Amino acid sequence: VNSFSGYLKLTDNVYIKNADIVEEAKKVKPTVVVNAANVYLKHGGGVAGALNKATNNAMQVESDDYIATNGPLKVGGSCVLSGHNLAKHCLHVVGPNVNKGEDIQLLKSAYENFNQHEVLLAPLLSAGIFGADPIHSLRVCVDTVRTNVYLAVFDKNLYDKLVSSFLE
Ligand SMILES: Cc1ccc2[nH]c(C(=O)O)cc2c1
Repeated sequence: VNSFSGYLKLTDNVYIKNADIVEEAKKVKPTVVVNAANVYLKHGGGVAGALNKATNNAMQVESDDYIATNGPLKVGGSCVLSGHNLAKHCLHVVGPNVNKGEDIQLLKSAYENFNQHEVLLAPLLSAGIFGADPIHSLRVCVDTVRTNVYLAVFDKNLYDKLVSSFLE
């Protein structure tokens, strides 16, 4: 149904809301939720752990089956697997983990995976355990994504800093 409500429109195609991505998925019933994935689709932490828990581990079981046959993703890459109870599809997208020395330049490749989907519910890529500057990630999102992206930021203080930064 893609019933996004209460978003702030930043650009013609980028929207943001102070919200929990799991509660947004349940409310909105998106066609596609983006996972903040790692290359082995091991969803023990970060947004990936929250999504997986909300699928009662179905996302991890599917991901383990996928990886054993298909091999890992690349940093900046993606795959499309089931959205389970959260969405029709899950676009697993690997942003660079700058806490572990990966190239922040790959955040552009990471966001280019969104352009194959008309509308997405998504987290800010490379935030949290991936260690990237969120203000930078929002800029790369706005510069790179052409399709409609609805970003969910749960931390209110970070949300407020992102909106204040974007309106400068
Ligand atoms: C949760 C869920 C499941 C199946 C779904 N299909 C669609 C669609 O856009 O056709 C959205 C959606 C959301």
